[PDB]
Amino acid sequence: MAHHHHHHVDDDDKMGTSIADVANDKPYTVAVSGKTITVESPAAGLTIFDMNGRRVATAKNRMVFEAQNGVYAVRIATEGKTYTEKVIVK
Repeated sequence: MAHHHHHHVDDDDKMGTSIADVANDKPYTVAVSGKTITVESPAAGLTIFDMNGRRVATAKNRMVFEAQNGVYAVRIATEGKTYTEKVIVK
């Protein structure tokens, strides 16, 4: 097809993502779906904290928990820099 040319992206340094072209090299992956909290991070200690910051759930690498309304705080600790995200479900 010489009429159109597509630019497919490969591994090793993203060439273009639909989520901030200057913020896709993150060593983790956060995803929320309604009342489901999914966090994937190859080799990393995950620990979810409820509104009161109390340990409500704990897992490693991949995690999946059905939480209800309320603010949360998922701490993704990776070898190098410990990140701290929050899940706000309304």
